[PDB]
Amino acid sequence: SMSVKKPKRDDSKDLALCSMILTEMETHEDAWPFLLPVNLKLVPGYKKVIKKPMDFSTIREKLSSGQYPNLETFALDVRLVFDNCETFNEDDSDIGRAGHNMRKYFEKKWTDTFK
Ligand SMILES: Nc1nc2ccc(Cl)cc2s1
Ligand SMILES: Nc1nc2ccc(Cl)cc2s1
Repeated sequence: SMSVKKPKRDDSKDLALCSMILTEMETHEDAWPFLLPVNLKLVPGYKKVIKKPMDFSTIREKLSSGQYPNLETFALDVRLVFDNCETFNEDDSDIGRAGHNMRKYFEKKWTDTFK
């Protein structure tokens, strides 16, 4: 509360560390369904069903332009990619499987780096 703070966690490296994690996502061989925005004109239903589209290149652009206030807002966008994927894709598809794999991959890098 006012004049009462927890000890200050060092957050000066967070921007750089998030960039590294994102680089490792981008270079994963199962990254291909998530590298660019889903084409809202060539995929029937996507625009209407998925209210908040997100993809790695958009995350990269937001990261590089100071649009994430903190660590956590970055992780929310990453998770949004895989939540969107689960909403639109059957678990038993290549894209469905890519999503589960990538989420797992992310959550480990996340835990190892910050938790
Ligand atoms: N991340 C992605 N989600 C979808 C959903 C449908 C189709 Cl056709 C492609 C893709 S790529
Ligand atoms: N950004 C991407 N959009 C699509 C849409 C359809 C298929 Cl099959 C793959 C991809 S990757």
